[PDB]
Amino acid sequence: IDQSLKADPSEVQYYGGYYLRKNICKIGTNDPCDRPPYGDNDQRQRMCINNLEKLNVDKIRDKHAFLADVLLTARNEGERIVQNHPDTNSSNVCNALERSFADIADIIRGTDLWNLEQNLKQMFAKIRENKVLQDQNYRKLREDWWNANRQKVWEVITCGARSNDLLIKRGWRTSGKEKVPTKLDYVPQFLRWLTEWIEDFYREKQNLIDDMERHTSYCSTCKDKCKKYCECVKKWKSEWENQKNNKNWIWKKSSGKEGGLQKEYANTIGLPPRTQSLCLVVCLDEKGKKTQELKNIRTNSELLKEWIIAAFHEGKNLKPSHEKKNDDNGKKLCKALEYSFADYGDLIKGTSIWDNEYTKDLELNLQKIFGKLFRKYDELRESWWNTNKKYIWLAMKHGPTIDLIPQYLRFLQEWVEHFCKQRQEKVKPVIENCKSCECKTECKNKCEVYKKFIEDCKGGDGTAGSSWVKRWDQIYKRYSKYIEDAKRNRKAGTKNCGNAAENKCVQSDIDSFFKHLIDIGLTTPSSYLSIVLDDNICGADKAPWTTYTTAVVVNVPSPLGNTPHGYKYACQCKIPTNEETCDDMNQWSNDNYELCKYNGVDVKPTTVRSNSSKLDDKDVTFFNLFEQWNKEIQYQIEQYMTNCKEKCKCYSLWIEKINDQWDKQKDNYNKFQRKQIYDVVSLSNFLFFSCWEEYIQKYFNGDWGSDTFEFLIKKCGNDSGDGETIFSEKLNNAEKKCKENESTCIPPRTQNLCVGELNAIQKETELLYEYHDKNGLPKGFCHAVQRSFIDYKNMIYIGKLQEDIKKIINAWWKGIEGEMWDAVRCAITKINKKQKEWSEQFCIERLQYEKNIRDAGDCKRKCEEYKKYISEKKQEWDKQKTKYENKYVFDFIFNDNIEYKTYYPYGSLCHEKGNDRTWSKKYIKEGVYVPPRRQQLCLYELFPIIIKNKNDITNAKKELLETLQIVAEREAYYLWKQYHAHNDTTYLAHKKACCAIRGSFYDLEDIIKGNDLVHDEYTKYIDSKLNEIFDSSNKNDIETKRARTDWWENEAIRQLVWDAMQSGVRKAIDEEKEKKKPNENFPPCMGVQHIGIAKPQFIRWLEEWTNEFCEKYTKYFEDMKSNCNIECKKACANYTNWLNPKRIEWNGMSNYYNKIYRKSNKESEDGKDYSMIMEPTVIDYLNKRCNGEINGNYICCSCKNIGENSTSGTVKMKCTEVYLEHVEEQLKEIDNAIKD
Repeated sequence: IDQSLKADPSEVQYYGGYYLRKNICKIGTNDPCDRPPYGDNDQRQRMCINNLEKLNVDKIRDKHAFLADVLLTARNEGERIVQNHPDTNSSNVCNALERSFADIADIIRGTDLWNLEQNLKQMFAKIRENKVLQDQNYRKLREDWWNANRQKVWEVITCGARSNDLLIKRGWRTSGKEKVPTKLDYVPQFLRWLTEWIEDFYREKQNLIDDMERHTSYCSTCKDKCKKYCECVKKWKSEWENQKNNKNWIWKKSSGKEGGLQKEYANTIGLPPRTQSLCLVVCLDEKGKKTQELKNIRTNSELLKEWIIAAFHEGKNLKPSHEKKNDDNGKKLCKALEYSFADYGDLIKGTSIWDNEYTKDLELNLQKIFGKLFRKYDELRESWWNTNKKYIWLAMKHGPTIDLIPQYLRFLQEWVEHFCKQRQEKVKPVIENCKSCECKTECKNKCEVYKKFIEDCKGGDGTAGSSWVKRWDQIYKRYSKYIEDAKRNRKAGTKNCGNAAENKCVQSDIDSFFKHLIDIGLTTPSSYLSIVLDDNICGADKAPWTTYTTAVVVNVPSPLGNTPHGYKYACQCKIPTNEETCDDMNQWSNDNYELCKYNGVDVKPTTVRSNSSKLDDKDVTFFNLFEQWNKEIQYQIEQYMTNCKEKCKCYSLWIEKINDQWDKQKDNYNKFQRKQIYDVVSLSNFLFFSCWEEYIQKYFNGDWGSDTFEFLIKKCGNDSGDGETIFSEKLNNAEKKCKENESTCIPPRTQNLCVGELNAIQKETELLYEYHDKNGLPKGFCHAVQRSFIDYKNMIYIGKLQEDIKKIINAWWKGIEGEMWDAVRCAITKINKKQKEWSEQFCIERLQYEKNIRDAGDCKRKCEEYKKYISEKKQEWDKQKTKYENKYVFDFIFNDNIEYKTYYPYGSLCHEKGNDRTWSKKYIKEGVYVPPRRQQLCLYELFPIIIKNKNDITNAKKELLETLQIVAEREAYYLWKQYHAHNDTTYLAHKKACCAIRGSFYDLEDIIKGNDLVHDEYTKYIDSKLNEIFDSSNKNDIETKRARTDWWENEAIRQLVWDAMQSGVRKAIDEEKEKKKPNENFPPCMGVQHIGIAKPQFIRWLEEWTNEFCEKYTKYFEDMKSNCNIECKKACANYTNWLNPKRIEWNGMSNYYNKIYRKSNKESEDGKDYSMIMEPTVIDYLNKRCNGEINGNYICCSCKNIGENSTSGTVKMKCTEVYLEHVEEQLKEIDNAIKD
């Protein structure tokens, strides 16, 4: 069967993967194919076949690897024949490529006339081992296998060729004047060699007659030389032979005679009618006798004359008859002339994206003309335009301008200008005839006509068949593809001129231009249009292109909206109530349940109904919804307790919404308790547990004293069941928050104070100023008197005075404190007339110690004293950090690891990656959660390196790189030592290990690239110092971030760090002898050195979140299914207590995605580009990513259920009864067995 011969190298996971799918353009036998110009051996048989020459058939995975090897030996010859075939006529480069393809056919099928054949024979023999002898050395097997994979190898040999070709898929002209267009390989190879030879020798004869023109000596030496070889090649005959109409926007592909787009640009941008109606050289009918415009042209002057006269006729065709009285006519005619000039320029240059009946013909004609004119020199055509664009432009303006812009962008600008012309024409009635503040009868239809124009499925009178919205999607798709191609490329940086768009200084190609657009921050078409488009072209309404608008919700830019920006609430003149304004937040909504349903997830009918403890379908659904509601709202209140009048108004409406939602839920739970207990706990005992389990779900992870048990009493319950007042108190606090906002080890000095009696506290502030004095104040004077205030107010060997003052005797103390503040201010004035703290002291002392160390010659003395000082202060900090981190619930300087004391006595060091960490949003600089892998990155050894390089940059690019290598190696080693453990002796273990190591490497790269989203106290200081390392104190955007990116990308470092990662995992593999496991080789998922670009951190964290969520969901679901008495209560409680935080994280990251889904540097709140993200909803994004199997390089997540994350986050029946039994048990525990 044919399907038993067709192969796809994208199938083979790895070689000796998911990269040869749609990206075969750049692709067992480890030997590279190397062996070059065309026609050089005339003094064709020798070709790039070296890869197959050393074919090691032993290490081969079916025929797919063989096809990959053939694809490699075809690509490495196509890319080596495209750039080494001198003809200046792509119709012959095409021929060379097709003849190489035909020679690959012959090599594979064994028909090659001239060690290769043995390897191919054995390969086909082992393929036959895989339909056994149903398709001699397997001649017919070879023929059938070729005829099965004939198309793939052709589209791989034709890749990399210039987007403008003549007979190759990248520009197959029909020449009538998805398949292989040549079908040449079926010709016998002797005939193909004879044709190749005659083409070569006669193109060389043409080159000879050009260089040696017919019109002083040796006027026929080369002619007789060529004739001598023409007689000497007689063996081809008697020797070797015997041995054997107002146009509309097309938007569609070029279907033969009709106009439209060229392929790879079809349905990407529409052709303006002017673009299609452009007068051209061929369309230039001058006189009835066509001879003048026919025949051919001789010199550059004739070509320039044709282009000048065509431009003049275009300008004549581009001016209106009466110009409508020349009032409107003005800048519009000049703009149209500019676009025509640009189109002329890009079609002379040959980088046009539109096609036509005559465009393909004239482009080949221009290639031929430019070849025959500039014989003694692609770049010639662009230079000729850049030199001769002045004359044609001035001819155009008689019927230059900066037009070094990609034709895609100009087409986008013209299409959007037309769209805004129509928009303004149909928005103006709304602006004047209607009004925001005829009240309901005129504005209604004046906005409904606008809606009919906008949501028109036929795309009004601009786009030809799809809605403006759908066509804008095709715009964003193509623009983001351009941006991605510009990002991946490396040879596209600005040219040496010895940011304003420059001609040559700023690099000069499409890729160079898009790299410049990335540099200035325009990575999305909306921002680019907000730049190029002039102000007020879409209406008297200020609807920006960067601000977007909304059973399907479409999120599209403001101009492509159903209603004008601002009139969205005056379309029907609806009440401008603060309610709909506050939407610019919550997500919820008598023997009935007033169910507060999450928008989308409604009531879920339980199907598995068995013997129940009076728990009905509706009761279980309500309990599920209540648990979700009081896990989400109880968190939103604390997350929202932390133009402002509008914010407080919206916030008051928000707290009212939560108040009446809770009022609904109170009655709902009362009904639930009644219907449960009449024939169970209450809100007082549920919300209590719902808080307590937090401490059990965060630091205890599953179930089973002094500074935490009291914290739990003060957090919720107050030693009893008071769930009602736990939540009401925080409701009141949140309610008053914005109203109040709008209303707007002991230190030594504690030893001695102003208690001389045992100027009351006034002599202390004088002696303290005297001590600190040895803006009219020394450094940190206010802090000392502040702590003196704290000590004095806490007061009202030391115990005697507090006891005596207590025997003397708190609003009186408050009055004293106020009078004391007044007296201290008076004391400050009197002094002017005559004219934690331990951390601060330790930091200033350590800075002094660093100065002392750098001031050195007896360096061991000061370093030893520094080390013993740290050792002495360790006891003080041991009792210091806990009391301000355990009571409330830097690290390297007092890291207690032994290996720290071994390697690093200067206050690697990595260790096993504990799996106890969870997802938290801390140190981000909103709504993004840090994965534990990022939280556990090693940066310990980067800290002393940074400290040592104070006021030193010589070692900044030298020592820090070595530290980067060391830390990356240790990170990879420890990740592998913990992820291979996850599944001992399993393939998927090392796959997930590779995924995590790649993620860690990407996060390490982004610590040194742009702004690491996470500002962890290690990376915070690291970036705070290495933005000054690469700084000259000029700027903070181009001086620092661009230089840092150039350091990471172009320096003798990305590859070094990845090689450190590989070396770490190799060390892990070699140290797996105690695991008694095969340490033969390292998994080839780390084999790849170049691993691809890094997508933005939020997207990678989204992928990691999806992977972890789906793996833990499968684990917990299987646990709870296998167990469904203590065996199943644990599974159910674990599932719910893991699902609710994941639902909150899902909602937060979904909101963040919704506000960054297609934004950019100029649009998103952070200066990070998210243009490559292209899906409307996070579910839609993960549906096409987290579906297949993990490969370890590109895919980092696999999931069983993909399109119901929103429903899975809220929901299977008996789980409620076991959860209530668990609640009652944990209650009889925490309320009686721990009470005190």
